[PDB]
Amino acid sequence: VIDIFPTGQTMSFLRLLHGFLGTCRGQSMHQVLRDPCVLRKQLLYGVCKTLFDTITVRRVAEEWKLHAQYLLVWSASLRQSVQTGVLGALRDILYQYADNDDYGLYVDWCVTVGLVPLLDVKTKPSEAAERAQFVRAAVQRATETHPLAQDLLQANLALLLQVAERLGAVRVANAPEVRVFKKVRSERLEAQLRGKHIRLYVAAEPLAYERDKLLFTTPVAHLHEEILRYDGLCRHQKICQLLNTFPVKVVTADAELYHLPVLEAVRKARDAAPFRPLAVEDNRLVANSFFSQFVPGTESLERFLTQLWENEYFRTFRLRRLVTHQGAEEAIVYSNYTVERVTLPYLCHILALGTLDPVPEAYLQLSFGEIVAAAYDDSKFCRYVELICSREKARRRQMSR
Amino acid sequence: VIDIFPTGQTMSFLRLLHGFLGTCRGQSMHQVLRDPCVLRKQLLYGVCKTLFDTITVRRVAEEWKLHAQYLLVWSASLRQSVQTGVLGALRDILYQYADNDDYGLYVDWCVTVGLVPLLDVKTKPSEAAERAQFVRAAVQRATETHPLAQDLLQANLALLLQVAERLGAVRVANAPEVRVFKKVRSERLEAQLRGKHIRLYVAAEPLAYERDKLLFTTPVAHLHEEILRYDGLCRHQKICQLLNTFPVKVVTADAELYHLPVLEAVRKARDAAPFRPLAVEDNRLVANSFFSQFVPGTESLERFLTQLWENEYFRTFRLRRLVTHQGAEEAIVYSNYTVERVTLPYLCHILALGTLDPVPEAYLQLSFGEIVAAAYDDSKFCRYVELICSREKARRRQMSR
Amino acid sequence: VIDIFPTGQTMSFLRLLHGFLGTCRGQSMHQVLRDPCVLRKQLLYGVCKTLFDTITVRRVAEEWKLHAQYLLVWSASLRQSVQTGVLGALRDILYQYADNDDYGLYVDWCVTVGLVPLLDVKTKPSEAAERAQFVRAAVQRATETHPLAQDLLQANLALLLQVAERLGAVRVANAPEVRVFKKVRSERLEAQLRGKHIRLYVAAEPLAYERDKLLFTTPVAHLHEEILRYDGLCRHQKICQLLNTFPVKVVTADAELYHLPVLEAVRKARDAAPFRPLAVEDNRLVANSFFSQFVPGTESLERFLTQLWENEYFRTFRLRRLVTHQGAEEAIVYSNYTVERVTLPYLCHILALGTLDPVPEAYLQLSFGEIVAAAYDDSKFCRYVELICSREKARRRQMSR
Repeated sequence: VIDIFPTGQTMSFLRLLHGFLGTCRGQSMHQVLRDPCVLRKQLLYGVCKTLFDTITVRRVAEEWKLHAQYLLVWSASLRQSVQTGVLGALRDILYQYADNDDYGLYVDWCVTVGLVPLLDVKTKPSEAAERAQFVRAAVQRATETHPLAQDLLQANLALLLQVAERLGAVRVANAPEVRVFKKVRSERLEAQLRGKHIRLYVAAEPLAYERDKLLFTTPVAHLHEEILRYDGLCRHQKICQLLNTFPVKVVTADAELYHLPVLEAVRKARDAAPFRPLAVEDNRLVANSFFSQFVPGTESLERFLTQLWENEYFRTFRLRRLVTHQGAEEAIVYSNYTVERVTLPYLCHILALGTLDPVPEAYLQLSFGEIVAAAYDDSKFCRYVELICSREKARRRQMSR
Repeated sequence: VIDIFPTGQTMSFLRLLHGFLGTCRGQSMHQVLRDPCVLRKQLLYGVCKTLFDTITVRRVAEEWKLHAQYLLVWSASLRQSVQTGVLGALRDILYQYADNDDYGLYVDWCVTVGLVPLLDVKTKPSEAAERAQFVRAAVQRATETHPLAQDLLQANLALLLQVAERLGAVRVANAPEVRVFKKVRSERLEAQLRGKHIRLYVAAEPLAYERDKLLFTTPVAHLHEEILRYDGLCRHQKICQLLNTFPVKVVTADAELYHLPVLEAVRKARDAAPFRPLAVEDNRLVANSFFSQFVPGTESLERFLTQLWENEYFRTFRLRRLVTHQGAEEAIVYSNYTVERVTLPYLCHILALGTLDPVPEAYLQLSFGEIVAAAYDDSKFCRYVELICSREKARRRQMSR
Repeated sequence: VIDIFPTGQTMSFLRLLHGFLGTCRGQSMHQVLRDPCVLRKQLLYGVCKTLFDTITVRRVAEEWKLHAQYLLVWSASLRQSVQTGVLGALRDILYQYADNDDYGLYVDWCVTVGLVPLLDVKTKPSEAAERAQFVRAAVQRATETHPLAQDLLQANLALLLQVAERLGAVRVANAPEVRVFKKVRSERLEAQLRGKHIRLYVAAEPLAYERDKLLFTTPVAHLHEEILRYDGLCRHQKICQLLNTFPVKVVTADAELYHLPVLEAVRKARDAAPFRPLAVEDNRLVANSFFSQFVPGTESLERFLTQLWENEYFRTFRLRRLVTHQGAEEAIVYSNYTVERVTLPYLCHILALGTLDPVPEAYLQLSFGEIVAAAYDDSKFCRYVELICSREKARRRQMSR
């Protein structure tokens, strides 16, 4: 019966992720793993590895028989026509079907609260017949560049129609009236939406120890109070600089000033902040006075909050850095650990489970075009073109003896 | 029913991207991916790779038969005449047809809000017949430099007439009365213009959780409040330097001065800002005074906003830096990730879909002229000129035995 | 109906590009791409590449037949006599006909407003017949140095007369009464001059979103307000330094001084600024005073404005630097991207369209004399002198067998 999401803490706990109250140079550190189009490369790798693994020698050696140093240039002229060849059919199936947002809300939820919901849809034949037509008409970029790619997609059309039925059916809801429950009697984690039950899953499940009170193992609750402290100091600092701009104080008992010359500027400055004194009547009116010129030091703990965000996200998820000479930081890529830790559990319970593989760390950095070649070296076709180019060179080598 | 675009937040939230209120050394960091003529090189690559993949051996080996170390200099003398030879036809069809502005408004929207609208046109035969004449008259630069380029364009004229029908028909609107729409009943994101519905799409869709309230997952909303804070301190800076220029204050109860000598300057400076005192009448007139010369520290947070913009855009879109010795920064190129994350969603929903490929990172920095050579090495014609120059050297080698 | 150019913002917004109000060490950064004689080298390359591409083997092999280690020195002795040979005909046709100012006005407009106008002219036979005589009499520097260059110009005289019909016919108008036009009813971008319509084009088209209000995507409006702020602080600094020169202030109730000795100098300095006190009559004359020795720190933000200019132009147009040991900056050349971004749209809408090519990076820094050699390596004549000097050495090699 205990609420989790729409309470006095958890709404602000999501508002601190974007720029509402505080911002330092480490709020962008969340963005480097909030990015989509890493799931695109991972599912592309996990579909092409299966796509290059259900072929025998008999289908492809007949192409060498119909192909009649000569037996080594034949490899790349089949590799290049299958590099772009399957990729043209692999690009257009993704961008017409894969929503960019759906990975973003999950990683915006899982690092923040840990209780990410998800939605399902009922599949009428109109919703699936357009997809069945598009996967059939995806042969057209496998026509002119490669005579083999149509047969390869004809062989492996099962996974291609399999991926087209989950990936556009699940949605992490950006709905207004959504909340997750905490049940107290036979305790469970159920989710509600519009007054109806709905699937959720735990990955960062809270630490229920006190009655009517929760603890969160999320990365943001470690620095929630400090990133609130930064705003509680920033608005303090701007209210502290504000009330002592008038240079002479005494106790008794728009933006046009760039455009205009200074003789109007100094004239307007005296009347834009008039001389208002400060006084309180007394009976025995003897005063003794002091003065406090003051600011609070905002520079001294922003370089603490930046090395809180940056030295927190490099400890939760272990993001790899690419540093050059004189220590200059460059763009930040996934490691082999964080792809398995945040993209793969999104793959094993939100998307199609049980066929795909996590991409290595170096292959995530490469080009969108070169990843199919990088999986082609890791697949069987390199070890089939070497076997064919060795057996046929032996058969046409032994004719001299 | 919820307005998104023409509200009190979103208008200034676009105005901050240009120089209205704040500017640091990182407002140009948005410019290095705001720039057009990267879409030009990417669509050039994505049309020329397909341009060099629909050719058999028989069309080009007869050119060697009519060509009668002799078989290696023939490669470059066909490569150079097809380097410029297709490019002269490929250059003039873009610059007469491709609008430079159409990419810039999209990236001016997508990093800022995420809800970019786009327009269409109805194609009368006058709108397309000039294009059908120009794609035919684009053969004139394929005439004198290369006899094969006319045949190659005659083969691949289908893609060339395909690219000339979408790319000049779509427009991201800089219209005055336009807005994006948020529906509350059976929630959807539609778009309105001139009192008419119009296509839009999401790439950075807002995470709507609170009623009548939006949260924007754009890169600008992370630093919107800080770049407003910089103006809220800069006008404080100039209002606080201004009102204490007169050097002796006491309580009681144009630009011609460069040209003219100091004998007139110091005479004019006393009367350009006269001595105006400050006083309030009292009944028991005992005063105790203080003084604070003051400035706000406008230096110490500009090198925070610069390292906010530069360390935000290097985490959203992961831009590649080119650094030299003594760490000196040079020009900033696209990476292999940002081309796929910005240009390809622009390529797969605004322009011709599903045939082109993302250009690699090193091929985007390269020259406009040699990129056809760089895709020519990645095409089939290198592996056809090597096959021809090896089979014919074998046929005219075995005559000695 | 909305005026854009002669309004209260856009006039000073063009005055700020030269030195009227503000200047730092980065206003010269605009000059390094404002300069002409890059258009000269680019059109020289784009004309000589076409000049060395309309020749077959039969025309030039007869010169070897009339030429009777001997077959390698013949390459340079034809390369040198065509290096200076066509260039002497190529130098005299440019500098008599190519106006230097026509490029600089465009780049002075396009980085600033984006709406650059251009003019035309009706061509009487007197305007073109003198040019037809000069291109015919340009054979005189192709006479004594080379017997081939007259035949080459006789072949490619079509492009030589084609460059002379547009390049001296277009003008970017530095006319007094000119304005760009923004229509609100059936909106378009037209241009007016002298009460007549005139061609313009968009390259940096404005962001029309608010009624009767414009936004500019130009590089200058990002730093227009900052370079106005610098003047608003500089004249503040000189009005604040100069009104407190007299050293003893109290409240009550030409340049000849280098030449002349100091006993006249101290005598003149007292009467050049006489002792003028400051006083206001009071009724209850109790005064309490303070003193404000003050300057504003004009040093600390000039090194912010110059790294706004330099780190803005290195993100708009991505200029290459040439740095040496101990980080010393040298001269700044065009990038291999900025030639395509600024000179090439000037080439495709202001000058002769659709034949020329953008010059590479390192070929733009290189000398004016050897760029014809650098394109001669890139043309067919290197691959024809190698073919002739190998086929004829084979023909006079096989006489021994």
